[PDB]
Amino acid sequence: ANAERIVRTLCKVRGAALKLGQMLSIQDDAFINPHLAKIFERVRQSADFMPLKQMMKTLNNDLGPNWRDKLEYFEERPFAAASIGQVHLARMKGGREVAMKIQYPGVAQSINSDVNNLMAVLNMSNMLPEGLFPEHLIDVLRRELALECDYQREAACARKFRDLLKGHPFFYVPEIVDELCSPHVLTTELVSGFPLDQAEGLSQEIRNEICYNILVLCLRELFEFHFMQTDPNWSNFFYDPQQHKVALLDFGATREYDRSFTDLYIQIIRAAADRDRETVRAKSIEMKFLTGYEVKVMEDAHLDAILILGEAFASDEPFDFGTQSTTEKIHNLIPVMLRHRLVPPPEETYSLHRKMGGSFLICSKLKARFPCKAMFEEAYSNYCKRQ
Repeated sequence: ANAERIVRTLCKVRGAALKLGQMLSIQDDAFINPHLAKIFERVRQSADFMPLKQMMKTLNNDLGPNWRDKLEYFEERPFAAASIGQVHLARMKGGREVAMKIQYPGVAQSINSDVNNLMAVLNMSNMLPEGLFPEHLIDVLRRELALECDYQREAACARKFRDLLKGHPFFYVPEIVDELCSPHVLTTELVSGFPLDQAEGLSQEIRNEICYNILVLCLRELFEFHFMQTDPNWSNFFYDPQQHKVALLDFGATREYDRSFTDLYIQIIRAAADRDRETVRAKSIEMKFLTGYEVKVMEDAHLDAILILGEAFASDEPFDFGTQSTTEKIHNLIPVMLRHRLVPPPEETYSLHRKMGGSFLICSKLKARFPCKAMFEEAYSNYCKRQ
């Protein structure tokens, strides 16, 4: 199918498209259709082409006439995309550099029809990964897209993560600039660097270190903070090669999980690291990752992927995230819950199912290789003590 035609149609529903991209890990790795990955890159960069006066509508509606009055400089071309918004560089009256993430107008009101239209385009493209059927994507995307609209809550999540990561040697969260925040605008101090989804050209040793730190953060989110971002937006993680630090800009749809969920989940990962397939299966059915009735090949998609996670966490040798077989297994975990079930599971169960795999997949994209047993034993030990 013709790429720029698809790009043009996806741009009309860019919020829905990019959010779905985050949820499905649509990226240039060993598994995704390369034409599809390139199309999604084009949609991201096409924030450049989105109407001027749409931005100023949102700024008008949210902090009225006079906002410009706060600024020495407002860059009219965004420097990044963030699904239902785009991020602009500004300089406040005073010189302070900021990053203003501005929502497209009326996204909350066009969610159902936008998700509808997105699935039409993706269905006709014939580029969707195997096992993903549009009708099974609709509901989960509509719900997650509505959550992304809540920039007041995203600001609150950013504040909490900044507190959690205070003093961290690698990660940092820029300060929220309250005077430039509203329901539809989220402003932080500026960050600089490689977006991580563009970091493939860095040295092996630097990619290894970035990704080791990313997977550790994932484990801490799951088992220490109990506060986690489901589908992160790696294009809004910024590596500064000068400081050797990664800035975290996007906290959309961050979730708290109770002890009951996290208890059972860590038992599943422990079982996988102990190479206990039957216990992974049983506890997966308890969790409702599986209903227990899946056809054998789909059951196996789930079990083979979780056991690959366990393989990494059980090995004192470096794990090679970038192999095509590992990349494929982790992607093929995603369709397991995306089917019509007799009993719809809790929304948060869907999100938890995708979380660890998403982190493995940015490691795959960046062709990282590093040992994982120590991070898991640390995380597990730490969790068990508080038990």
